[PDB]
Amino acid sequence: LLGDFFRKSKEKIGKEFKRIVQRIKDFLRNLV
Amino acid sequence: LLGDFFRKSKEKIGKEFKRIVQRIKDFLRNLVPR
Repeated sequence: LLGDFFRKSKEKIGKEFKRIVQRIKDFLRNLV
Repeated sequence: LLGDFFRKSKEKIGKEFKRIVQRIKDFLRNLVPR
């Protein structure tokens, strides 16, 4: 399972960078 | 809570980079013939 550890740590970091992008788009739409 | 959202998201990303460094140090020690 060492190769299974390196694959699942990367998927986790990519999923949090995507939650930051959607919050910025909601603030700027709420002002109109 | 907008300023509380940005502070807690940075803390979470730094904790995962530190788990990767400790797993690499444990592989290299276990090879010693002794």
